[PDB]
Amino acid sequence: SHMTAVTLDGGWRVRLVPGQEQGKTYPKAAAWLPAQVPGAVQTDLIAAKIVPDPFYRDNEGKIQWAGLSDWQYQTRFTVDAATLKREHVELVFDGLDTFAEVTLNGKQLLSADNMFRQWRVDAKSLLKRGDNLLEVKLYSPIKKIQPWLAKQPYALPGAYDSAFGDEPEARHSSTYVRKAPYNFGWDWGPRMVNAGIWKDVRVEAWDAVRVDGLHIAQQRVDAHSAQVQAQLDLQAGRSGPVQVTLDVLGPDGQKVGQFTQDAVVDPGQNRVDLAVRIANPKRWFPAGYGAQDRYTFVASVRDADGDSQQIKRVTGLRSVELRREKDRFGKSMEIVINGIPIFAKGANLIPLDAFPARVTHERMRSTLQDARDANMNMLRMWGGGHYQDDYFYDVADELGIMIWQDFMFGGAVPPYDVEFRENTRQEAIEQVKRLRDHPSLVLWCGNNEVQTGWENWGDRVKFKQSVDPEERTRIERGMTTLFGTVFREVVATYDSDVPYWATSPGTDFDGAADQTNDGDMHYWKVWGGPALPVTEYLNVTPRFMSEYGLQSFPDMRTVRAFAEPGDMDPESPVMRVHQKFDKGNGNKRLMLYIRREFGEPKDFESFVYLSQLMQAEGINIAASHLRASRPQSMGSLYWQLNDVWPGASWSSVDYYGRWKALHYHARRFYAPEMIAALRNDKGQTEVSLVSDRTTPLTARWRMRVMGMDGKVLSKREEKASVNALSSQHVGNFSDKQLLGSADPKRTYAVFELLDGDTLLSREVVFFAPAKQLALPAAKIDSQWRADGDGYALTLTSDTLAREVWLSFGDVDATLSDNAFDLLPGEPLTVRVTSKAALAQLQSALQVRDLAATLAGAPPEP
Amino acid sequence: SHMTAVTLDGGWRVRLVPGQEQGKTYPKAAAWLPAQVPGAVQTDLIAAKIVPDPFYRDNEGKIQWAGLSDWQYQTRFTVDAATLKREHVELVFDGLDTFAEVTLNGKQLLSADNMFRQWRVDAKSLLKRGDNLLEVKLYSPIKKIQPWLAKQPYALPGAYDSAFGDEPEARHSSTYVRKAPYNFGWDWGPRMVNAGIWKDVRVEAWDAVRVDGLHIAQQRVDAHSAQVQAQLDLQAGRSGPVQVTLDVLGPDGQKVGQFTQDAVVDPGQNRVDLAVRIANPKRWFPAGYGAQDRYTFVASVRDADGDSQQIKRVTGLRSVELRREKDRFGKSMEIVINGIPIFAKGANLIPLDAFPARVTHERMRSTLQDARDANMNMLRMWGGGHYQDDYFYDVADELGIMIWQDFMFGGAVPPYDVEFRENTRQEAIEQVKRLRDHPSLVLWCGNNEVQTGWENWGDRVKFKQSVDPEERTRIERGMTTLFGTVFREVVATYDSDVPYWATSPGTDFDGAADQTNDGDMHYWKVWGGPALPVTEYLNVTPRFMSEYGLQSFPDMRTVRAFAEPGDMDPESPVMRVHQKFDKGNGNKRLMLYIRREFGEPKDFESFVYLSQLMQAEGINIAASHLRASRPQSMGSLYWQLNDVWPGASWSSVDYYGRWKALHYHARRFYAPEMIAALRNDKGQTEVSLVSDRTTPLTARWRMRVMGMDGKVLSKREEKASVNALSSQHVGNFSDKQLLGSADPKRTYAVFELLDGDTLLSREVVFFAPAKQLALPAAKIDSQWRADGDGYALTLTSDTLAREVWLSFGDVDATLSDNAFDLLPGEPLTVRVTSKAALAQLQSALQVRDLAATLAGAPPEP
Ligand SMILES: OC[C@H]1O[C@@H](O)[C@@H](O)[C@@H](O)[C@@H]1O
Ligand SMILES: OC[C@H]1O[C@@H](O)[C@@H](O)[C@@H](O)[C@@H]1O
Ligand SMILES: OC[C@H]1O[C@@H](O)[C@@H](O)[C@@H](O)[C@@H]1O
Repeated sequence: SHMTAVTLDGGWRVRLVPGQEQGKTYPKAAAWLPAQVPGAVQTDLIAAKIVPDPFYRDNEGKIQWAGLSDWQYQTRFTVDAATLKREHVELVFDGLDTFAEVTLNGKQLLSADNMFRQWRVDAKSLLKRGDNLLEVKLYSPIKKIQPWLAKQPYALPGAYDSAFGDEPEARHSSTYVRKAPYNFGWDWGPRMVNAGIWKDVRVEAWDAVRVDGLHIAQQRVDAHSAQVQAQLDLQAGRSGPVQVTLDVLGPDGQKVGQFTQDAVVDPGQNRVDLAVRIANPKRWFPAGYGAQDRYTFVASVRDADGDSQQIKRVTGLRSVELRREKDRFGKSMEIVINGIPIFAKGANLIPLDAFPARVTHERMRSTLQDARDANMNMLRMWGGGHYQDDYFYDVADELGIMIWQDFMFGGAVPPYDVEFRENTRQEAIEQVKRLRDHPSLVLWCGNNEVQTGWENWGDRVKFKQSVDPEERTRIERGMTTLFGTVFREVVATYDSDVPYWATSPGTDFDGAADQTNDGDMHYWKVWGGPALPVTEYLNVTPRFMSEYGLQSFPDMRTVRAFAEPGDMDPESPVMRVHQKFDKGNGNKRLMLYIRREFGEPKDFESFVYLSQLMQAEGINIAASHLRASRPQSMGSLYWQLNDVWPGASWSSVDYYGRWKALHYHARRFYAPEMIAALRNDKGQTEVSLVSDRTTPLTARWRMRVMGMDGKVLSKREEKASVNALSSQHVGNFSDKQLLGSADPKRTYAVFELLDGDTLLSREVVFFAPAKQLALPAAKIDSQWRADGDGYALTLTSDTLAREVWLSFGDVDATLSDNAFDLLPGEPLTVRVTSKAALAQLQSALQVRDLAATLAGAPPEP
Repeated sequence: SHMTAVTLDGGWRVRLVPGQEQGKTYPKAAAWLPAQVPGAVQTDLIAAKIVPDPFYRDNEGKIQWAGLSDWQYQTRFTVDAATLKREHVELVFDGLDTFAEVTLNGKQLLSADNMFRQWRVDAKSLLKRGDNLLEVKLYSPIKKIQPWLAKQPYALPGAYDSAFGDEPEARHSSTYVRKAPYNFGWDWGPRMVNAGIWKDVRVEAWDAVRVDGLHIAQQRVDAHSAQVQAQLDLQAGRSGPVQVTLDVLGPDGQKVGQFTQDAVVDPGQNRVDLAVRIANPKRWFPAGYGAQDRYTFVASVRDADGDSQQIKRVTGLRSVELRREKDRFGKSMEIVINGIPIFAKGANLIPLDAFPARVTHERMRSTLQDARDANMNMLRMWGGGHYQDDYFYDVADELGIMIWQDFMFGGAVPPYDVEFRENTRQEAIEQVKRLRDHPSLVLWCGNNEVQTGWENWGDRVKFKQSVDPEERTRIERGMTTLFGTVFREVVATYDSDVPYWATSPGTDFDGAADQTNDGDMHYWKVWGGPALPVTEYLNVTPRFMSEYGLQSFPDMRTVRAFAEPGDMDPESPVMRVHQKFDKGNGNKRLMLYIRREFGEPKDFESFVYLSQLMQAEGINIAASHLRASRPQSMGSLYWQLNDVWPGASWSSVDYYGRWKALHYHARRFYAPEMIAALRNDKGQTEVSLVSDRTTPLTARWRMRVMGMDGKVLSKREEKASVNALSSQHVGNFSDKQLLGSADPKRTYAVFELLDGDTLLSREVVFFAPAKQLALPAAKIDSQWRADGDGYALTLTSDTLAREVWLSFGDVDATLSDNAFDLLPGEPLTVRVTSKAALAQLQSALQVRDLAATLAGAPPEP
């Protein structure tokens, strides 16, 4: 009979395992309370109003006890006679976080110890007709591991200390458990050591054959043909004939062809492979390089009892090559898609929430749409988080956002015992199997920063030199095996047509990590470490930059969402709670960078804005430099894209999906055709024309040197033929070739790139820190007009207006552009999209600019 | 038209590359001399009488200059107009040893740097009609590498020093080149740093499609069914239709089924898979566990231009599992074939000649037949040699000799550069692809002794502690990547159904190497190191013993083959050359073990015989112990099986295929049903019954304690039901439960295992070293009788006669048994096979026994 699958998302309740100190302290949690599946006991507590929202003000501490406690889930469910007559009946847990003991009708069913693994167990023996009682006990990873850890000769160098002191310093349990690293707190997120059934639970029943998977293995793909192999993986309880039918539909939906294969399956696993050749394929390309065409593979399996079953895969035909060849700059690192070398433009992706089980499809999609809108073509799913929901990868496929997929290791030195290795191997197999058919997934990576940490971080270096050399060898061997062998083999076996990368940053264990002439780099000498000036970005040029960034505050709307009017000061206890860099004392670093460029902010609202400008302009410099240095560099992924929480971070989009100034800048410096004018610390401005086109660009570029009084000092226009997929230097100007005798504090330069009379890109360059400039007081005129859905807002400034920031108080609105420069007498129109009426928008409109913000600023302390 | 292939095995000639010092010194080599291909310039020189046979007496040194020289090969070959019309014309080199520069008609063709790789190159442009000149220059690996090595901060720990001083001590070039390690000399072989085109060269021409391989991929195999996939690999120059037919024949030649697959191929590589399911397969079993049944898969390809091509594979269906499970003794290591745990019985296989290109098919077959006849089921092809000829593996398949296949790394610490790694990777891919379809190949192993050397050998320990810790990490990472990742992936990708083993001995990088409770072991505390007594074998019991051994001299006939009557003294200049252990003082180690048991040999012939008895009895102890210890141990592979040259070694069969006493003993202690009676150094004799049967054994076993005067002291017989695949201890007897009051120097014990009225196995036990025994003067009678081809020779001794050795001077004859014990009045018949006449065999017959040999012995020094 038809394979049946019933989800158990009803009647769940949860309570503290009896006998714990937390039970006495929180008696409401000692009693049964409603529970959501999927969910977390933390959010169950919040929903039952037992604890306040941990995101709000300084409530974070008030929920910490939950992650130190043991929890007991319970649900009852009924199984009908047809289901119990079936030859196979199983319970499936897609996600247990993390140390779980499951009982069914009072006897043992399952032991689970990996947040990222699927657990299938034969339940038929233990099930009864009518009412069944399913219980799931979850144990605090901290409470379970710490007693063991305290007796060990050493604790492995881990991640972050507990700000609440419930784990010893430098003795982190997080290292020893397969659980999302960021749960234990990070320098942009709260400590939420979640416990929960955080994925679906199912009762599944089948008779002759269970279809366990379909994988469209791409053997070779080019313009002329695609040769693939549909691989059906079939679990059979008894030997017998099956017949497989395969329909292939193209991007439009028409049948591409039909294929059939008879086979005899035997008890256990069986693979039935069907070869498919697609002439002149409509291939899948990343964003900006074509369409995101996808084919649909539909397999039908009829078993020995005449029962038919369907399984579908929506996949994209594409070749992927990680090209590493020797050249002038050492050894390249290029993502090549369909024979096209793609300069990776994007950012690092972290979880969308501190509580991942409640993340909506809406937010998953808008996060990717954000990336697409800022002209990105790649996101790196950073290894300190969790593997995303299926739907996330679906939208990624659809939008053409390539995914650099870390396995979920975030920097901690892993233990080298076999059991941890084999536990992790099975995790890798299941995730690779689940995600491999997504065309957007173009690279697997073993971890984030483990090697570079081992080699470059003070604590790692001291540790590895403190232990006996033979113990050091055991530890290093464990890492090399896990990240060099185990993960590589899983990918080579199950997702063979995409490359693997031992560690980010690194050279795939060829040599040392974080090199400038081989592999990728995480550059944090700006912001972190010595905290060098942002112009130092111009002196660093790796073959691929996979991390770098600057911090900023979220939107004013987001600030008011977690803070009250009395809290509006970066040094307030509430703002410090929401600043997680450098043990809560992050503002000092943030203020270092703000003051450098803009001096001392007049008020809290100016502080937030200036913090965002600091971040935006700093990253603008680096990204433009990287792109302009092609083919020396071939990748820019800034830290970070998104937030898990309302608070200060390196994101360009905050927790509520609100664009910072950086994200608006990102669209520009990631634009397919871009002009880069970068003035370094020697007073030299290098101008480059960047084109990601696969065709030549017949361009013109202008250069105008302006007094801040409106007078033009010089005007220049030149022709340029930019090659496809390239960067061309068109000029290099000293300060004195530009200003001559003119005062650098009172002069600026405008750079424009054109195609015919269409302005493709523009950059405004200054010759002194903004705080020293004599910026003009701008009179900005604004006109409104309905335009389709929302409104067209036209801004016109009489003078130069730097970094114009539009906002509307608590009236929600999106803009097609923001944080832009207005040039004298040149009107700019931006699309306002809002549920609000025009009159409301007009009344609520606020127009901020750099000159007005700096005006009246107090001195630096 | 049909693919054509012309082998270039004719007109080859070779000479010193002009401009070398050797050209002046060896002018005969400066001028052209005939060259055989395949071959080596060394054997070319010998054939041209430029140097004498290096195997004979002490001539080894006279050919050393060849390995320090550069050589120029040349051959002419004709190409007709028809071959030049072809769409593709390529030259293929199956074996270049090693650093090769190839030119064709004076133009650059190929650079090669790996003895074990196949080189295919597009030659069509460079060819002309009529005579073509192919030139191959080969460069001495020593001459090429040493100048570079001399400038490096360190030399990697390698292999053996040069006895001729043409490489600095502990600075070996051999580590840095992919070349058979034993070529550079070993402790059982001469230094023959061969240069040569040592495998075939072909000109191949084809049009539409070239068949590049056929692989019968075994997906799952059991009693009920075998599911396989014939994988046809096709290189195409242009897109077009192909047609594939597959015929499958069962073990006698029956049609089991026929299959077809049409496809369109595209430029480059193409995969055509045909699924095949064989109901109730006749599976391949190793020797002693069933038949060696094989199926023949015959594939035919017809392309788009009407060209038909055929490829055949002879393969055996078998499941293979390396089972490692936790038990009382740690973690097991057992080879499981078709669900049957096989106790591995065998030895380590090394190259069959110092010049591998001249090895005959006959010698390949007799070596494996040697193994089969001595009741072995596995040979380990040791990593210091070379991957064998195809024919060797065919015979292995046929005879049921499992092959433990080392990759050809012999112990040296490899360099960690990418270039060496990728060169080695392609080597691994080609060798695995070449050998994977042989059912006898049941395990791949990364190397011999690299890890255990690094951890336990004094020089390695000092070296690794001598470099900066970061440099140590680089070297270790290179090893772990090469042996843990690269080889593993190659095996997992191309030969998925057989296990991989990082290093021998080791725990597959799970932990340290050479453990007693995990993985396999090379035990050399006996013979090597402290040179402990052979009874220490009874105190060492690893989960798998993959190396152990004792040295001995070859047959007297073989000795006379390399030495003259004046050379017959272990300390003579010739015999020292032929002793390669411990540089020049190997004789001291050998005499230590001989003197321990037998005192001082009276003459050279007694020395050879006693050296062989020492070896045979010593290995008997260990091998019997290991088998009797099941399931603690599950493997016995003694070092070594064979020789590369006439001389002293740890072999049981010498260079001319002549059995030592050890091989005759091997047949007995590897027998499927065996009785082990082992007396330890504490005066305790443990008796065990060993059965490799897959069915119960209803046995009786006897024990008799005898005076050397012939009187019986006691007689005992017991019933026993021995379980399948097991060992059963049936007794443990003190010296005093056996002898009571009797003098241990004048009494012995006989242990026998019977099934019904058939004697399966016997062991004779003594209670004191042989030199201290009062063995009786044996009068041994001999009777001859014709039977078909050879003769039946019946031996009858009036008293106990120990270790009787039959020989016939220089008259060649083989024996069905030798080196046996004769019991008083009990006749033994051995079959003599010889071309000789009866009268001459009778005249030439020499019969030696232990007592007569010890009689007249001089005192020890
Ligand atoms: O190592 C410093 C940076 O490294 C990244 O991988 C992230 O962990 C960031 O949150 C962090 O600021
Ligand atoms: O090949 C890598 C390098 O190391 C050794 O092999 C030497 O032969 C060098 O000539 C070579 O350049
Ligand atoms: O190292 C001692 C032994 O190790 C083995 O691997 C072989 O190389 C033997 O020739 C040698 O006697």
